[PDB]
Amino acid sequence: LKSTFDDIKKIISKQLSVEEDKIQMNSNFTKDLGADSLDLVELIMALEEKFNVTISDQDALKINTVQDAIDYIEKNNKQ
Repeated sequence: LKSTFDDIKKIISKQLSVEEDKIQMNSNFTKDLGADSLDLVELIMALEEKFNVTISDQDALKINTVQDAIDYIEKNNKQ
């Protein structure tokens, strides 16, 4: 359990093995690294889909920032 980064590394690695060294920029996920809108939306969809939450259009607008990310996982998922 290493913050949202955990599930974030499993979704980005299972969706498109890339360098997370630019994912956790504490800025944006699809606005910082500039990976891809559809791509980022894919891995993200898997994160929540597995977390069994009620997110959809809030994830992409939350996980984008390390702050909102760990906040969307801590507020929802409680282990």
